[PDB]
Amino acid sequence: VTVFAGPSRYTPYVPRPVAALDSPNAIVRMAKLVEALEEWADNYEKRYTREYGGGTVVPKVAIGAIRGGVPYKIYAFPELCSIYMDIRLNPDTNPLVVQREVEAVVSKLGLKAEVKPFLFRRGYEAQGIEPLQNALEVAHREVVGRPTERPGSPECSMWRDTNPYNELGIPSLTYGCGGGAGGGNTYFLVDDMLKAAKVYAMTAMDLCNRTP
Amino acid sequence: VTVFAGPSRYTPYVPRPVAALDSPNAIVRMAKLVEALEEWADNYEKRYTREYGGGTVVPKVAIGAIRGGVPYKIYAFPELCSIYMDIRLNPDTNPLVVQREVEAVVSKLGLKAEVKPFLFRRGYEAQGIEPLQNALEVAHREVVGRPTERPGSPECSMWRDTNPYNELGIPSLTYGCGGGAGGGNTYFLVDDMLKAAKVYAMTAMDLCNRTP
Amino acid sequence: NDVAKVMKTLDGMREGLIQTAVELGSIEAPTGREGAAGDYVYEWMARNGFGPERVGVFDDRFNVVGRLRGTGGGASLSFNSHLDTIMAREDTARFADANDRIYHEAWHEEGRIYGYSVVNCKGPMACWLIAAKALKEAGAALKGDVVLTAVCGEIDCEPVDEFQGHDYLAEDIGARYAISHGAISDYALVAEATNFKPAWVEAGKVFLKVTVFAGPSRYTPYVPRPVAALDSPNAIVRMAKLVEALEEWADNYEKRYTREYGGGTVVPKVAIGAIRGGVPYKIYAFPELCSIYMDIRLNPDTNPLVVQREVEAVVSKLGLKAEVKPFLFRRGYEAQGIEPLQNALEVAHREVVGRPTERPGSPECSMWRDTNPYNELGIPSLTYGCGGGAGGGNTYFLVDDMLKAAKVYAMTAMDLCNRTP
Ligand SMILES: N[C@@]1(O)CC=C([N+](=O)[O-])C=C1C(=O)O
Ligand SMILES: N[C@@]1(O)CC=C([N+](=O)[O-])C=C1C(=O)O
Ligand SMILES: [Zn+2]
Repeated sequence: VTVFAGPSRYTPYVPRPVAALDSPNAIVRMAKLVEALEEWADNYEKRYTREYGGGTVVPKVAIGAIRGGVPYKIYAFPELCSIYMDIRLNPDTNPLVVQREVEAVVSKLGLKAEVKPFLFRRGYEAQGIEPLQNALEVAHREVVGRPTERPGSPECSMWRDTNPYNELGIPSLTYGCGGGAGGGNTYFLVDDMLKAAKVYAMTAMDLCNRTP
Repeated sequence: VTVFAGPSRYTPYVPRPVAALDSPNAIVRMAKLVEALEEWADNYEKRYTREYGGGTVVPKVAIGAIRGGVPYKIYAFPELCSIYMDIRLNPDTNPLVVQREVEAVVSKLGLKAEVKPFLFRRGYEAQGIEPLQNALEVAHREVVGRPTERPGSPECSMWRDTNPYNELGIPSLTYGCGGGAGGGNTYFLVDDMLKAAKVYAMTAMDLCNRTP
Repeated sequence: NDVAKVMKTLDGMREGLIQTAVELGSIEAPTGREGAAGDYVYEWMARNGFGPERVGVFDDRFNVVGRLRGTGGGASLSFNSHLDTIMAREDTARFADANDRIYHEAWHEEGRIYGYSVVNCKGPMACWLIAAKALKEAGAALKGDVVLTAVCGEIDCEPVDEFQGHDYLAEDIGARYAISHGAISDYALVAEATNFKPAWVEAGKVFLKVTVFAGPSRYTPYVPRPVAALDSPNAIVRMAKLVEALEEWADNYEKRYTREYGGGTVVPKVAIGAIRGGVPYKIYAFPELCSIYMDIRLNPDTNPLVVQREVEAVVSKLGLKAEVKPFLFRRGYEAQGIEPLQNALEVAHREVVGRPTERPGSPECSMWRDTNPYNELGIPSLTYGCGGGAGGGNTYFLVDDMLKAAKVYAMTAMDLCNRTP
């Protein structure tokens, strides 16, 4: 998201006072836009929260980076300033809908900005997961000693390489020991690692002996 | 000026809603600080305006760059964000006074930040300029045909290489034909230029025949 | 109170003081190759948690600036010493006794630390590094910051003629560069070996290249003889007479421009530091020009041009034709508003050393110190430290003196940094 402003001036010529949204300094305008997008992000995850058999997706938003101007030439403020947004998508949301929503936030502030996608990947709920799900559930109940619970929302609201497998028709789920790094956890119990290894081994001995 | 926040989280784990000043995203906090600093900048140029024989200095402030996170890894928001401020000084203001004012702005918002100076140069009013000022004025009155006009504040409130001459005890003033590219001018009348070249030559024919 | 705790801490740091000074002092760091010395100081500041930054024009010749952050609302104080040392292992053009151990090594023996590189200036540097360490580790309460500034290129080397750039630069890339790029504070103490005598005036300088012209050159079998020296077609012979005239001028120059300030008495001196005429590998025809290079100190109130004109008048009186070309000019300053630092220092000193500070001799007020860049930039600055002067020149520090200096530095900071700016 790149906000435009200007014209740039050598600092000794900068016009003041000027209201934030009118500032010739794109950085100053972008500061107000950041606040609007934080508000949009607060509600976005609520609006696109969606329950699936495979987990409950809570798609979140964050502003991951910002840059405007360059630190080794700061005597004239910049006419443009960019932020870079990470917007998670539930599997049923078209990226263009989201782009439009962000463009709408921009126009409501009355700002001129380019809203440009530079990454889009789809999320998937596995189809036909039952044989693996079952092989896993049996091994898990046996090794860990209790039925599985549904995963926390963050853990099925992220990127994992189940997406590429499911995309390519290979039903895939994610499972392992320990809290999520993104959470984030710092260590594994060797005991848990052993359980996981046993669950994996048992799952294979079951599933790999069923007929394709 | 580097604002601290955190802890960083993978986007699917970001806590919301959180009040801007309390956001774990340093970029969001910085957006708030930019507002306050703009307000401070508006008053700073008022409070430190100062009249000198050689011009009236209106020292201005601008935010010339911002950066937080990096564009190519945006999946976890940054725990720090930095802006780079250009703060002009009248010749009689100690940079530490200014640093401490900026630090006060930060503190009043309840924010944790490092305010780090990375450049300091003094400005000067020429001392003992009279012989040059007069030799110039005489040549100018002849060539341009009227008394010199006092210069606009921006032209007295910027950086010029008169500063190092004056610093080193060589009385120095700035003078030439044209509108200030600061500013925003983009052309020179050849006639004006020829007038300037005449003023310069006359200024020298006078001054360089003064005995030291 | 806090003072007593810090004094105790410093008492227990003698071994760190010795080791730091000897390790630093052992690093070859002639002006031009101070990089390794800077690296050591950077890593020392980093280990001790002073958050150092390399602040430099070149990546292998830089200043190191660290910080002990105060709690807020107090005056900040810089401590400063330089990383470069005098003797390059190659300097046999200057000194007959090149590469004697004292010029290139540093070692502890019998409560002494020997080495010219210790006297100038790793010893005083170690003193305030230790002082800063003690302040931090004792948890001394300081409202203001202590700025820790180790600078490259303090020594009076300068580019000239074909000797340009990276290898020959010094003061332009040193202290003034460090301060201009962030190492600012309310006050600054420059740690140099002054035998516990404080100075807050120093000289400026103008370097002149004086080139006498003569000619026409002749192949030796054709040289005209006899000819009066001043009329000699050989510029070297004419220069010989000029050198004597300039020595006479120099003799009186220092008297005429002697000047007593509050911060000390400046006696500005003159020396002829180099000469060259012709080239040694082609001597069959004498040269039509010959150049000397003059070091002329300036009291703070002398314009370089006045001096240039005076030297031009010496030339003219001899009836010679010469070019008198300045290739260096720096101003000297008397500190202004030095009192809070002067007083905190005086109090610390009287306590630690036991008697009032004695007034510095003229030479230590009539040279280049990095107090000039500080004062130039509005940071009132004086010079103070243990040991007989390097230009004296002393060859070792008493470890006891070094410790006193460290204590004086620590107390000075605990006083000044708790005053309101
Ligand atoms: N003093 C400067 O050269 C520096 C910077 C700009 N500028 O922002 O384009 C203009 C100047 C000017 O007035 O010439
Ligand atoms: N999907 C990841 O591997 C990538 C990114 C992070 N992270 O930013 O902490 C966590 C993941 C995880 O633990 O599943
Ligand atoms: Zn020294």
